[PDB]
Order: sequence, then structure tokens, then C-alpha cells
Amino acid sequence: SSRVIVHVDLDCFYAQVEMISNPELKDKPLGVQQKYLVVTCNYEARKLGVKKLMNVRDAKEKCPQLVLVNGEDLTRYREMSYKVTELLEEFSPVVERLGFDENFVDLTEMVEKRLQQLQSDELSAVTVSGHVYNNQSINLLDVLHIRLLVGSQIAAEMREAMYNQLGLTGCAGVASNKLLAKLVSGVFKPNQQTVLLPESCQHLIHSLNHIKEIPGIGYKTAKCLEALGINSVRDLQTFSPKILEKELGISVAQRIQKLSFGEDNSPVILSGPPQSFSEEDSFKKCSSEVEAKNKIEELLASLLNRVCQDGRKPHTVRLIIRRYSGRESRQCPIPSHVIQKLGYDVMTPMVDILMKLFRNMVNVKMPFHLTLLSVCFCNLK
DNA sequence: CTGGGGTCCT
DNA sequence: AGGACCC
Ligand SMILES: Nc1ccn([C@H]2C[C@H](O)[C@@H](COP(=O)(O)NP(=O)(O)OP(=O)(O)O)O2)c(=O)n1
Ligand SMILES: [Mg+2]
Ligand SMILES: [Mg+2]
Ligand SMILES: [Mg+2]
Repeated sequence: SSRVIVHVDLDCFYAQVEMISNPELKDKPLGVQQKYLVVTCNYEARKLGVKKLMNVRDAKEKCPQLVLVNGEDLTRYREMSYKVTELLEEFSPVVERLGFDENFVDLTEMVEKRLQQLQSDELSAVTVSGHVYNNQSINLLDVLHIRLLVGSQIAAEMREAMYNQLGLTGCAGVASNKLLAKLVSGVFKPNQQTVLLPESCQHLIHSLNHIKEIPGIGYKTAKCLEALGINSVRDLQTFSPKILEKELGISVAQRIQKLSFGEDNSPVILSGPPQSFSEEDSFKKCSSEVEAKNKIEELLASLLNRVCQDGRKPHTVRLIIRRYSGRESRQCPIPSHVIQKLGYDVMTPMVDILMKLFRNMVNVKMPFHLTLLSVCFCNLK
């Protein structure tokens, strides 16, 4: 029943890709910018006070010498992401992606086969690779300790393969479920790894200072729980199941309370190929239907390239907008003939479709403006 | 001065 | 179609 899970999280991912592209920025403090957001920075810049998701005014005010590179085109980051995932898939085929830079791998079967090859004189020689969370003592006679140590070794081999084959560094966490692996992977950063033995689970879980630090408890749930007087992990652990179900529904309640105990039975799922391909473009102002139409042509060209490279075809298209004060969208199926002709002028029909979808949302006869235009291709087969 | 992506559930 | 969550 007991699993060995690894979580891998790349060091300052976008920035790391930019530093590999141009080594002139290797030792300069570097931030990757998307409009007015420094979505990440390398660690040199973190030493001078730059933080992830700072806006660029605060970034340059805390660090006026910060070199900034534009990261609004995700192409290189995306390619690198899938190179990491495929490398990990070589170890065990079932790899779950989370964002562009995190991967879960279930090492249970691998650990088992490694232990079955070992002979009883060297079950005593098993050693950890990397950090043991909270300096907990290893008990070599504890089978769970043994298999988590093997997991730490596989994790080290994974990170070394990532470095030697792709030039990327990152952190790994080995634990008995996805939640604990992801929580322990960030304990020693950057480019380090930690293993969590079971006796320390509670310690790990109570090291958190607010519930929103738990993956699965987002902005809305956190705000609700705060309204309920729940602020610590122990608050949520000890809170009434009934009341919590009443305000969050049965699903959210049971899941996040189990999570607050460090319990997580969810399996590592094979991510495989993406379920969708989208591109966004935000701006201060779009009020011309001709302008929006040009934006939409542009997003669509790149999207066509990408979907054609995949080698499977989308069967639904969606357009998304944002009005100046949430988001709104309209989708529709992609006609069969246009679908058959992907990768012929697919562009003009797709444009007409997307523009009709556009006018369904926005009244051209009245005046408007828009702050975000996005196109998504989903329902791939 | 709040990007640009993704997942699954309702 | 929207909402919640993840990075
Ligand atoms: N809200 C977010 C979060 C992440 N990202 C991108 C930029 C990051 O380089 C990348 C990886 O996410 P991340 O791991 O949270 N941050 P990053 O890897 O840069 O730093 P560390 O993981 O080293 O702390 O996703 C984004 O564009 N918008
Ligand atoms: Mg990450
Ligand atoms: Mg990272
Ligand atoms: Mg959270």
C-alpha cells in the first residue's frame, strides 16, 4: 500500500532557460518579464531582494541593475519542459506534469525491483542521497526507510541525468504521496533534494504557516477558511467536519482536511500529450474590430503551427476576452472539412469562425475596449 | 504596473 | 460557460 513518490521542480525555470541561451547573463542578476510582471528571477537577483512575481517597478527599485529579458513567448520554455518530462518518462513511464516545471513520478515499482536485486549483506549498505528532512535518524531495519532511501538514489540519478543531458538543475522531494513529495521538494533550494521519512510527516505539515501553502487550497478556499477562523494547519485539522462540509461542500471539505493531515491517496497520472493549446495576448486597449481581428490572426498563426507539429487535430476552438473593469469565452466545434485540411488555407475559415464567436460576445455597434484576447484549441484526437 | 500558460470539475 | 485549482 505504501508508495515512493518523487516530485521534481526546476530552479528558476524561465530564467534558467534564458541563462542557457545567452551565457552573458550567467552571473548578472536576471529577471524574466511579461509585460509589467517579473514572473521569475535567477538566484543572484534573489540575493539583491528581487522576488518571483514582482512587478518590474518594485524589481528595479530593489535592484536597479537587474537585467530583464522578455519571456512572453513560451516556445523555448515549452520545448524544455517536455524534454524534462520525456527524460523522466525513461525512468518510469507514468509521469504527471504540473505546470511547465514540475513532475511527479511514482517510483514504487522501480524501488521494489532494485531491492529485489540487492542481497541481504547490502541491505545494510543502503544510504541516502541528499538531505533527510529535519535530520531524522534512519532506521535501516525499517523497510519504509529503506525504500525511501532507494527513492532518494533514483531521485539523484534523475537530477544528474537532467543536468548532463539537458543542462538543467532542479530540486527533488521523495515521500510516500504526491502532497508530501511536493511539500518536501522545496525544503532545500536550489538544486538540492530532500527525503521525508514517515515519523516527520507531522513536523513537515506543521512547518507551514498558512493553509494556502497547501497545494489544493487556493485563493477562494483560503479566504473562506479565514472567514471561519481557520488559519493554521492545526486549525483545519481540528475543525468540525460537519461545518466545513456545510460551507465548502462535501468534496472540498473532505479533501482539504485529509490534506491538512498530510494524507493524499491520489495516484500519479500519466499526463501524456497536452489536452489543449492556447495563446494569450493582453494589452491596455483594443477597441477596433479590425484590431481585435488582427490580434486573433496572429495568435492563430502560431497555434496552427503548434497543433500541426503535434500530429493530432483539434475538434473544438474557443475565443476568450476580458473587459475593462471576469473573463468570458465562446467556443464551437471545428468543421470537419477544415479539420481534414490542417497542415490549404485553414487561416481564412478559422478567422471567420473566430470573428463570429467574437461578435457574439462584444457588440460592435456600441463602443468597447478589451484587455485580453486568447485562443484555445482543445478536444484533440 | 496582475503573464502566460495549463488541469479537471460543475 | 464558468469556476476552482496548479505553475
Ligand atoms: N504564476 C506563475 C508561476 C510560474 N510561472 C513560470 C515562471 C517560472 O520560472 C516557472 C516555474 O514556476 P516556479 O517553480 O513557481 N518559479 P521558478 O522555477 O522560477 O523558481 P524556483 O522554483 O526556483 O523557486 O513558471 C509563471 O509564468 N507564472
Ligand atoms: Mg515550480
Ligand atoms: Mg521551479
Ligand atoms: Mg495552495
